[PDB]
Amino acid sequence: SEVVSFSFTKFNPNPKDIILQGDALVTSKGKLQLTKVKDGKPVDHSLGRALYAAPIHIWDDSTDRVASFATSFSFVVEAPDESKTADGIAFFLAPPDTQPQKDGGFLGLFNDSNKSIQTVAVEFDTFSNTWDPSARHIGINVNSIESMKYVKWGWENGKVANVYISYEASTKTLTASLTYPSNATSYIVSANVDLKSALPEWVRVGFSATSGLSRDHVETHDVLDWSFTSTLQ
Amino acid sequence: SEVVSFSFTKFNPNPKDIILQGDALVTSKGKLQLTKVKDGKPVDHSLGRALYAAPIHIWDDSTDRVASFATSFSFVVEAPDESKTADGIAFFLAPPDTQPQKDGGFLGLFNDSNKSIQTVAVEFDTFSNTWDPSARHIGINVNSIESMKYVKWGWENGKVANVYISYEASTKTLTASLTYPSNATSYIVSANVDLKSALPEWVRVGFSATSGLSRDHVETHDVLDWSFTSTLQ
Amino acid sequence: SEVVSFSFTKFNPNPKDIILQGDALVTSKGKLQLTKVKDGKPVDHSLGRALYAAPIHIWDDSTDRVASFATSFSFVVEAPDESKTADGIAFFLAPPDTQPQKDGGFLGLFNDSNKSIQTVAVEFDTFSNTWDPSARHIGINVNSIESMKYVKWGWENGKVANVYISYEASTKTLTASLTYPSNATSYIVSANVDLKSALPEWVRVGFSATSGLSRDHVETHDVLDWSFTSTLQ
Amino acid sequence: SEVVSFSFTKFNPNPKDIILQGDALVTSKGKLQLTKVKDGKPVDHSLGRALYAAPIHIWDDSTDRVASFATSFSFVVEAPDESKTADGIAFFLAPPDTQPQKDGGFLGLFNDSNKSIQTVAVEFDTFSNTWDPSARHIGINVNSIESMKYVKWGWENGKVANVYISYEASTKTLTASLTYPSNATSYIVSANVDLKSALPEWVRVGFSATSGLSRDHVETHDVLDWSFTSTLQ
Ligand SMILES: CC(=O)N[C@@H]1[C@@H](O)[C@@H](O)[C@@H](CO)O[C@@H]1O
Ligand SMILES: CC(=O)N[C@@H]1[C@@H](O)[C@@H](O)[C@@H](CO)O[C@@H]1O
Ligand SMILES: CC(=O)N[C@@H]1[C@@H](O)[C@@H](O)[C@@H](CO)O[C@@H]1O
Ligand SMILES: CC(=O)N[C@@H]1[C@@H](O)[C@@H](O)[C@@H](CO)O[C@@H]1O
Ligand SMILES: [Ca+2]
Ligand SMILES: [Ca+2]
Ligand SMILES: [Ca+2]
Ligand SMILES: [Ca+2]
Ligand SMILES: [Mn+2]
Ligand SMILES: [Mn+2]
Ligand SMILES: [Mn+2]
Ligand SMILES: [Mn+2]
Repeated sequence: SEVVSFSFTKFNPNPKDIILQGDALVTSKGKLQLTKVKDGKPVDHSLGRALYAAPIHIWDDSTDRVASFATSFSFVVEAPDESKTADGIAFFLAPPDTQPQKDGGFLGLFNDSNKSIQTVAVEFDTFSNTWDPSARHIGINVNSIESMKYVKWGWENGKVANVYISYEASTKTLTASLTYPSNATSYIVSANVDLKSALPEWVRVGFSATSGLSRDHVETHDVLDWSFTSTLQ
Repeated sequence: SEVVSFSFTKFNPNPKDIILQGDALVTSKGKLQLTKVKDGKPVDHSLGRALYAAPIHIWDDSTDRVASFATSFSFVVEAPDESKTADGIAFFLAPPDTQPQKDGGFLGLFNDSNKSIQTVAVEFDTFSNTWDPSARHIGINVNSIESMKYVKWGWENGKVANVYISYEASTKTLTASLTYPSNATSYIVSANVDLKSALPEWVRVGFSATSGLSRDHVETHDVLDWSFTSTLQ
Repeated sequence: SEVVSFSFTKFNPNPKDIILQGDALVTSKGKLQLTKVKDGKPVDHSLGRALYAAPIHIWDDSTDRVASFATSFSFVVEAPDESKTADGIAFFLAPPDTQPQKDGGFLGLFNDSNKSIQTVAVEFDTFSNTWDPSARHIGINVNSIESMKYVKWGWENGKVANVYISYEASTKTLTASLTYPSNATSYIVSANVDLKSALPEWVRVGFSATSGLSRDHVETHDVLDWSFTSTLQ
Repeated sequence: SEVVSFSFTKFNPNPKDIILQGDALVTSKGKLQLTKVKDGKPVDHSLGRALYAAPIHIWDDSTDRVASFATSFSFVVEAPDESKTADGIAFFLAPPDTQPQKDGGFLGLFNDSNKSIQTVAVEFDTFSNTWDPSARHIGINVNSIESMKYVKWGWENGKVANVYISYEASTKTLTASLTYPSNATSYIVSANVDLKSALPEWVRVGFSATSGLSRDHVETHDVLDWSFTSTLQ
């Protein structure tokens, strides 16, 4: 068997075991700032991703086994105007050499063309695109910006959101939950996801986020902490 | 600091680090059978509880600190008739010397009289009593059979339910979630619970369950696995 | 499988998941004081033991498997006079209902009569009895006060000793090591121990210590911290 | 704080979270073969290293803190002739971009010139060079092929050696132990090592090994398993 685990109470300003992509950076105070902020205000047309350094062995073709994993992180999405927000933040798995994809509604995870890339993600969508449901939502996405399953999400502006995500290999069940401690409000969505068929044997895990493509659709996407463990046997 | 953790993939037929109360027993196959089964059929007027041997330090008066904990267990509730079920199963914390309370709708956790006992529990209620909401539910209960918060629960007869419960001391947030891998269906409920004011410094953690008080309101309450960790600092 | 683990950075003055036996108590500062101290000076004819509350499943007759475990603790032995010391302190496993045995050189673990009790222990002996080697030693003991294997031990008066003990089930190897960080000095002893044949399926783990039987052979036996994990599969 | 941990019961033939350097490879059976083997026989002039993918934060200049870590691995060194062996294998820490250094007696870790590189290592030396003690030894090395402290090591040809290494930041104590389960024989060495002064803030951890520079001084250097955890607070 192979177990791999890591836990940050906060992030290090120059983090060597976190690959920073796009505009992602860690603040002096140890927040993982996924999207751009200038003069303490979020900027549009921004995209940032962060991956853990060590690839995670999620399945093995030789032994035909699949990994079960669990991760918990807290994040904040703040927007100067509650009514106009975009685009969102997501936890995702992708091939180790994964690079930022389309910005805006694609969340830096997906793009177009039949050549849709291997990426499984739990997204926290704050903007209803043409492929979305009408209200803000938490979606389970499998190789597409369109969620296979989702649950309506009462986003709370600027409030800390605690997230727990677990994948049970034995039942191919991916579950994702969000709780705002502020008002003890929760949401959850689960889906049957075959990882072997959606992703390669090894993957990198992390976060991706994008601010909106207009000045009036901006917000922050900061990750405050992160714990993650995966076991393959 | 003090960390305490334990993990059973299944239970041992004669388990010395599990205190069995009432009719609770572990089957040869390693299932924690909370309620009575005779000829493979659940019997009425049954009550069983199971606690971990070692008390858990959840708060300390001297250092004024509170513990954060997390537990995951999978359970099955099977009833010969879908329409008539009772009463339920619950994960709970109570003083170390805790003993079974009222049966039936009280879930072996609570009883009557102003002398209501110290017990915090996440309950999986399958019968609507006079103090319940109308439909089956997952409730957060604080020193009362009446839930402070609850979420409607689409109970699936005989199907495995995976549960994750976490308490974040820093925000006094208790969250409880249920997912049926069978059909990737989920439910979640969270509540602000001050543990210091509801329970003593040390507690025992475990499960409690009761079958209905009539022959036509019977079901099983089996726990298949259990992991639990708590840290106090 | 079944995993069980606990970690104290220090002890709680009134510890509910530590069974205190004999004169053992935890000080206000959180030290596990195994032997008696009066006016800050160790007293003779003292014996104290401490066990973790939850029994540990070390082997299972049905599945014919044995547990692998590992524990680390730091301890101090202080004596007003370097030349005259007694008797020692030990980490040990014994049946769950284990009670203090003979004092003095028997370390509160063993006694006489063909009815020698089931107890495996790693002892830190500070007095050469008739059954001991001549110099102070770390011994692996299997159902006898006489060590099966030992290594000469350069005891450092009043200095912190860090101990790591591990049992590898697959090779029936018990290893015990001591390091004084003060002067980076180390000692180690290992032995082939069949746990199934020496102890029952379930056991309690902990510490035992005794001061000498004369006024001029006194010392303290304090445990400062303790971590312990055991897995059975 | 930041915790990082990983555990392999064995290695994966194409391991993406293990950087393989020099001649190092993983066999079909999952052994980490550090040095070359041709027709099942070890070859001379060989050097192989393996590092974990994710850098480890061992100290932080801003917060002036140091990490405590612990690792356990089992390894085998087999030589066709007991009397003539070389050179050895070592666990080591070095800057993340670390590359193989001199072969032979330098163990792929060190080389010459005042420009001696930052590398701390626990070495299992099977050949007495001009800078070594006379007999085979386990050495603690700090930025030099010459060990600061060592203990004579009774190497057992072809037998499994279990190793436990721990660094206690609070006392700057590095301890390294070896036990042969075959005959319950142990060795240990500890040293006061200031990591902040010997290595940069971030490092990569892993193994390095070299076979001798002559045909009659050859042996294997295989790692069978590996667990490692480090916490910085
Ligand atoms: C395709 C795409 O990303 N569309 C974006 C949408 O996601 C949102 O950010 C909007 C804000 O004005 O700008 C565009 O419409
Ligand atoms: C107070 C109480 O437990 N009432 C019980 C209720 O919980 C349910 O089990 C019912 C089934 O016929 O029997 C009684 O009404
Ligand atoms: C049998 C026995 O415990 N003998 C004790 C010995 O252990 C030591 O404590 C000594 C000190 O004067 O007192 C007695 O001889
Ligand atoms: C400097 C150096 O590595 N010297 C090596 C020594 O380590 C050993 O391998 C020997 C075997 O014949 O070959 C050389 O002397
Ligand atoms: Ca969207
Ligand atoms: Ca009810
Ligand atoms: Ca003695
Ligand atoms: Ca050498
Ligand atoms: Mn979406
Ligand atoms: Mn209820
Ligand atoms: Mn002895
Ligand atoms: Mn050397």
